[PDB]
Amino acid sequence: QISVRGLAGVENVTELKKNFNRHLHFTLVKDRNVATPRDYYFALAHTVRDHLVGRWIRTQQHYYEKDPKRIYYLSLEFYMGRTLQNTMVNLALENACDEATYQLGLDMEELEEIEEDAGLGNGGLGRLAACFLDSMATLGLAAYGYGIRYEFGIFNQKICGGWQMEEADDWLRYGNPWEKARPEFTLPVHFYGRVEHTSQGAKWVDTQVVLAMPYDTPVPGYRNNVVNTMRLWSAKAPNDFNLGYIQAVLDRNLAENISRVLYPNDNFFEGKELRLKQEYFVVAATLQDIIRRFKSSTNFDAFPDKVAIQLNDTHPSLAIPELMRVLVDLERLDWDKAWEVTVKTCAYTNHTVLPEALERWPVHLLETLLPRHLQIIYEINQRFLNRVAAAFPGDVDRLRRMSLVEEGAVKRINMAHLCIAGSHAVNGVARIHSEILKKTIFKDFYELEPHKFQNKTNGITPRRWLVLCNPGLAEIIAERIGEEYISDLDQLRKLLSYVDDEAFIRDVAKVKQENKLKFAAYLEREYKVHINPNSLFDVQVKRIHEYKRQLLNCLHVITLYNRIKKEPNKFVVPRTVMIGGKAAPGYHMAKMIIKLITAIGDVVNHDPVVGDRLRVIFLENYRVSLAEKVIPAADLSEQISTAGTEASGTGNMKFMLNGALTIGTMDGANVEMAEEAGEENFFIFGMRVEDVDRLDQRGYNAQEYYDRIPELRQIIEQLSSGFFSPKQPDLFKDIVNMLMHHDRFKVFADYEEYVKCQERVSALYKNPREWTRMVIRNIATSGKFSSDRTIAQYAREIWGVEPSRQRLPA
Ligand SMILES: OC[C@H]1O[C@@H](n2cc(-c3cccc4ccccc34)nn2)[C@H](O)[C@@H](O)[C@@H]1O
Repeated sequence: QISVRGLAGVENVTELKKNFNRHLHFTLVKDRNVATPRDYYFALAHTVRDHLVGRWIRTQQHYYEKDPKRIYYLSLEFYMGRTLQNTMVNLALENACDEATYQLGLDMEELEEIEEDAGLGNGGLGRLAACFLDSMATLGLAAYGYGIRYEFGIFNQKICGGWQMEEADDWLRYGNPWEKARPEFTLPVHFYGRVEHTSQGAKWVDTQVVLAMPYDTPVPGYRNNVVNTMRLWSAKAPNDFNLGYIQAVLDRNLAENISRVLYPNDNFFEGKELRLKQEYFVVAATLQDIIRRFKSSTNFDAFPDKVAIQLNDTHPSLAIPELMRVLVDLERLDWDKAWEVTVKTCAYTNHTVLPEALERWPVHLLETLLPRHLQIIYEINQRFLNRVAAAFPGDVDRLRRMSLVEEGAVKRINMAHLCIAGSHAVNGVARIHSEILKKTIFKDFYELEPHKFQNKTNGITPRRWLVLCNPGLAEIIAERIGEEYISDLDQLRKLLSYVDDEAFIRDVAKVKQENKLKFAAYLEREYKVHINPNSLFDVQVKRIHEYKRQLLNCLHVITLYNRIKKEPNKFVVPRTVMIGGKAAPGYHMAKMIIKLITAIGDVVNHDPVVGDRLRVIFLENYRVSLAEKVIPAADLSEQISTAGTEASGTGNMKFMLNGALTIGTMDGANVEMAEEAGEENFFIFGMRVEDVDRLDQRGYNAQEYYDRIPELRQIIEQLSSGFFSPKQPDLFKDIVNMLMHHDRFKVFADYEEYVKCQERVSALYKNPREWTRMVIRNIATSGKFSSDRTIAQYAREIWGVEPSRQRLPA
């Protein structure tokens, strides 16, 4: 049908049709008479999967023969979403499979909707890992994703009476056709025990053993025949575990609970023992596998020349003392050589400056669970503080600030300090975030070792985030500039010469309208809610957190409603305001914000005076596959975090690529986005980081804003008096109290500029042609934000490897 989706050749369609019928019969044990739509999806999944295997076997064979430097991306989260359409896209099978299934009398899009998201992540940090795997394969790097195969991913979010309810995400219920179990690579992981000192070094004895069984998922590059591996560990009890008899067998679940469920915290460091076990489990199993593969290529001097380990936050930070443990205790290298290998192998990426997010493990926990690693950490710290003392003589406070061991009520290990000390490179995820790291939380470390500190601005994959989710836009772009931009997103600059092109202007606008119509229908068909597709689609989608200021959005929405009620017969640009995201189950305020949003909607959506001029919708169960639907449909992207709090953002980049304009603060990657597009083409408002600092020194007094802004006072009075909760007048007392007395993120301080800037958005929207030309200027300058660029920078400046766009033989 459309060009970017590949050729539908006669030979291919015939072959796909027959393999589909073979799988339906032989693999699913069905015929067309009793086959469910789920069987049809599975037959298609198996057909497409067959096209991966040849390439997967010869990519891994290629890496054995060539022996390149291997990249190991260690993460507790891989937010993958669905695999079927992405596989077709990267293999150029999409039109062919579409045609083949059409001829079989099936609708492929309906079949695609049956696949469960692999929801093995919470939000931005997990999705980054997934975009990274895609870019690494596309750039022909010998890269492996390593994580945990959770039985249950992020919870499915249900909204009942306006409240979030969580339910278990049983994503493996019907089976996962994309994974291949590799039980021949099952590995032992040790916990507890104690340390014995012999004549010949320390020994870790009396341990409990949990087995780690790997499951391999293919990661196909874009049209280059490269298929890399994401290896995920599953916990298994050994067969003599606890071995009355029945209880012993039932108790096996204690060991296997390690890989049962993803921790759903996007907010507040929870020092739970099960989480620590998860962190060590993935680290211990991965390092054994890395070393095994290294040996199967004695000499550990060359180890860093053949191995790079990237740590996705501090979650796999135990890789540092674990590598030391293996090298010193098992391989009998001396400390200094082992440490040199470790530093040169490891690199650390930070994703937040919020103090409550930092991992600070109680010493008594590491004492019990990992006695040897605690000893190694103490030795690391001692030798590190000796270096600090020699560089800054007499600076006793610097020593205690930089210590990996924090003294207090309970002694803690600071895992971020561990990571910096044990890594040859430390990076932030956007230029401003990376500067904030050097100036504030890691200032002392930067002064000691300035060369370790880097920036690597985040990116998103244009395969999933344009071609897959927005074929219409990819096609009109391809019509003018060809197809090469899909793996070379900088080529989108060539679209700047079409900004005054009347045909292109009309096409860009047409595609958006089609996307909005399709999404407006999806809402009714799946959720029975009626929206006006001619309104401006104002969308804020991301995890619910106070720093992200969904509450500032709420205040604007209430302002618009009150202004309508004040002057009913005045014209206003119609808006559909969509807010979506999950709240961490124990985050009370985040759960209150969800309830506020639905409560606002209850009032706004049923006011006869309002009509269809304003709608407030809460997007339930936001996740990767819903993002693929709503993002192409958006006109306005809300990126309104308090300056200095959003490390980068990646949702922002998705919206920019898909033809939405951005309203945002100068925070994270918004700064670089505005810089690329030009500030005239961006809706910037609010305090800069400097302004936040000034307010903090003086003291933030919310009351001042309440007293001086009559429209704000009215909103707070409506919330307090029970205007949005008639049966429970004091329901939102917590929200008001927080806003008035302990708002860390200064919601009121940005309110005036925000509302004013929102008016400028509505003004532009009244002029479709000038709205669309500004959109073109955004899409055209979005090229920097491809994770292909990000990964090439990691590759060259951290890992020491050269990317390749060359095909492997088919
Ligand atoms: O680098 C990729 C993205 O990572 C995001 N992120 C941060 C976190 C995160 C994990 C664990 C605890 C956290 C606590 C507070 C804020 C974020 C947390 N999860 N995702 C960052 O919040 C976002 O700015 C960035 O674009």
